[PDB]
Amino acid sequence: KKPLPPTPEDNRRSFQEPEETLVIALYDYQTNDPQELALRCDEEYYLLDSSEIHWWRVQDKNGHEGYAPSSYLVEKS
Repeated sequence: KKPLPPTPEDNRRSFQEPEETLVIALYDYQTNDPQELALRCDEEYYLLDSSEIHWWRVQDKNGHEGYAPSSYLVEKS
């Protein structure tokens, strides 16, 4: 139905992470589905359910309800 697409190779270190539920996930994920707002690479993640080892869920603060995946995401702390 919908596997995981290819991703960029820029992962290196972390950044901050003192926030509460919000984090970062600096990754340029490509996505147009209005259910999962794509991802740029800035502090725009909130929940991020790790339940899925590839398709998480998140609710940014500006209703940017994206669903950051695991491959296009891996930059926090």
